Amino acid sequence: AFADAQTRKLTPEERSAVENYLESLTQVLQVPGPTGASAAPISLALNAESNNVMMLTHAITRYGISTDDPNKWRYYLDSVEVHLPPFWEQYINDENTVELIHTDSLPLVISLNGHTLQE
Repeated sequence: AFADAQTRKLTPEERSAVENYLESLTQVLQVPGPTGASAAPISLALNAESNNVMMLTHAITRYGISTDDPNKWRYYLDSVEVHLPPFWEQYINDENTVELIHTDSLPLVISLNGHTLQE
């Protein structure tokens, strides 16, 4: 999926807001919504790649777990797991322009077709 994905350097401003979003994200937790076992949050750790943004047109999958209501959930880019902010769930169509940086876990989608994490 990331064989031909574009690439670009992330600005300090975009890196600050994002890191601010991911960091504040873990802090914002509500409605447990237990479903048996294995249902913990999903926060990615910023790595050296956190600077190199990856751009690709791909359909984002939505795998909910934190709750059974349109909220903080796990997304998937192709056969990989990704972090798509809850505000793009509606901005995500069949094929979308997804710009994400690969963290220590999964790639954080900093931007989307006609939208951004810190607009």
